[PDB]
Amino acid sequence: AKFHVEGEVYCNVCHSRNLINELSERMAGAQVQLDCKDDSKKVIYSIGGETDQDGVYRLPVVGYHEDCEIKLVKSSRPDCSEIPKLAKGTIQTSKVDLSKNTTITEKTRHVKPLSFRAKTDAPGC
Ligand SMILES: [Zn+2]
Repeated sequence: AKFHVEGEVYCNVCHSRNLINELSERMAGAQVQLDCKDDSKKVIYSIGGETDQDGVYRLPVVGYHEDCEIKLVKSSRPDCSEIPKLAKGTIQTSKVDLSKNTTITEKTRHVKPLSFRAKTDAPGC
């Protein structure tokens, strides 16, 4: 089986907040990584890629997998490189479904967007 995992990366220009909104800017050149544990409780399948002009990455995956998620690794904007931890204390990752065990036929799986965060608050934040 082949898949592509597709998602977006932005710069959140509101350092005071942790979200993607109308002030958010699509980021080219960001680096992301797919990691799947495949129920072995350690990462055993991993794939990296970069976002394009629209801030979209598209990772080609071979095989079905479980316990998969996408994390930000590197920013291409030194002014926008925080990875905001959630109030829970954990880093946010985008989950993806690459399970054989469903009736989903699409070969592209889309994921929720991620953002790096600026150090300042833009006007209107
Ligand atoms: Zn599992």
